[PDB]
Amino acid sequence: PIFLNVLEAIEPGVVCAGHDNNQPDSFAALLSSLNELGERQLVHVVKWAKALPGFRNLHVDDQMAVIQYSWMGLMVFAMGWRSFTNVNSRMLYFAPDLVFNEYRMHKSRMYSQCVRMRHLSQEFGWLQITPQEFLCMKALLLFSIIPVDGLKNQKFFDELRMNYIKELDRIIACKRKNPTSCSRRFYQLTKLLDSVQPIARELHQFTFDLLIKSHMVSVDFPEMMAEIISVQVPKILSGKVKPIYFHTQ
Ligand SMILES: Cc1ccc(OCCn2c(SCCC(=O)O)nc3ccccc32)cc1
Ligand SMILES: C[C@]12CC[C@H]3[C@@H](CCC4=CC(=O)CC[C@@]43C)[C@@H]1CC[C@@H]2O
Repeated sequence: PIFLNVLEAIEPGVVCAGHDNNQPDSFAALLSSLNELGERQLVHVVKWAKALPGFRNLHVDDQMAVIQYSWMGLMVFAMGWRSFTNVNSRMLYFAPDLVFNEYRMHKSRMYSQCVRMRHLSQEFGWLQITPQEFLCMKALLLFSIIPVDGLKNQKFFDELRMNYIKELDRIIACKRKNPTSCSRRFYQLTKLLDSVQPIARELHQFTFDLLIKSHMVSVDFPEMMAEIISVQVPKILSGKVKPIYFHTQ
């Protein structure tokens, strides 16, 4: 279990949003805080990603690019896990200082997106996902969205991604005998992983739209979130970068 040792070792800790819970739950303040949270989580994603097995093998610009495309899905997925483990998915556990109850979901003007995240969160319970399955799935999300005309070194990305797939299939297989079980489970998890993309994409639209009208609406975007949402997000919205699904939509 060397591969799991590593995933378990490099797993980031609690990251706080910095939200002043004394302030009244407004849109402006809810969204600026989610944005600061994003920026803070980004630092930890960079650090986690570079320590993943095989990751520095990728061309250096490709390293930056896969992080910059996939962050939304990584963070959304980890947030659902957190939500599942700390609050049985009843609310959205963005951070220990930024838990969204129903009121906050309405106030953030994202209610239907949060509903979709809460569903994603509950799949962890419905499927009885293990911490091992979770870590390997999250690692595979790093490798699940790319430009349609390839990366700088695509051949290396393809072998790497294949190895992560092999690893998740292992994590399922150290466990079971009579083999419809292992087939159903791999099916279940590839389906779950696919389900992160449409949600990620809603949040891409929303944050983009938000950044456009941000000065009109008193929502702050920190430097890195501003740059990524203006330079890389639109490549996704314009279909120059697309998720890699397991099953056709
Ligand atoms: C099917 C297969 C292929 C190679 C292999 O070797 C182990 C190396 N390895 C890598 S390097 C990925 C390719 C690249 O950087 O261009 N990443 C791994 C992740 C998990 C386990 C081994 C990994 C093993 C099997
Ligand atoms: C992108 C965004 C800020 C960062 C948020 C994102 C919602 C999903 C999310 C979950 C996290 O746990 C980290 C912060 C992020 C990544 C937010 C939706 C709109 C807002 O602008």
